[PDB]
Amino acid sequence: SFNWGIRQSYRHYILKGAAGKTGGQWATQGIGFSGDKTGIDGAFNFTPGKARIDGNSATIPFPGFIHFKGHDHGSGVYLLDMTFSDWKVVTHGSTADILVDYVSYDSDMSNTKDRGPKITGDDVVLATINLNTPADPASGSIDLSGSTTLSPEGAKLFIAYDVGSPLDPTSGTVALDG
Ligand code: HEM
Repeated sequence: SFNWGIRQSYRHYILKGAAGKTGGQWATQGIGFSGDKTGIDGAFNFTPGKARIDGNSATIPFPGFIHFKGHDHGSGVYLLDMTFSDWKVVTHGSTADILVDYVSYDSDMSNTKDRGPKITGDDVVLATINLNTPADPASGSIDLSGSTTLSPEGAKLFIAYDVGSPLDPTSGTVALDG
């Protein structure tokens, strides 16, 4: 199991912040959750698929999606509507990239009637793990614990955060068999 809470302050925003006061929620398929929902130890739980090895680089898939919603301001439409699927982690020695397919919508955070334009991204790097131990695919297992920073492409997706902002730390050792 690979564990990551994306960002604690983002999960607090969806459930208790300005998104949470206007219909904020999340839903998952294939992915669990453990810990405090708006807390530091809270993390989504990703189950690995069959890994793919290219030398010293493992690409580990994790099936399922995470769907965040919020900001119903009475128009019948969720103005925040953010789906994260096709989770994969590609290791690059001492770092690992977290890859997603997203569907989201842009916003100026002012218009409470009109949903902004759809944005998608396929095989987009969302974050990079500075790994505690370097990833070796020849050992049969990869420890994914480490600290994370937000990518330039996820920073377009999350809007409010800077490029290279810290995200939630990761944990868990997964096997590569399936
Ligand atoms: C009309 C719609 C929206 C309004 C009025 C709005 C307003 C706000 C407000 C008041 C905050 C401050 C909350 C806080 O700091 O605790 C906030 C933060 C934030 N908003 Fe929005 N927002 C809207 C839509 C969106 C959308 C579509 C996104 C999608 C990317 C988004 C992403 C964020 C993020 C990431 C934060 C930072 C949360 C954190 O970690 O503390 N917002 N917004």
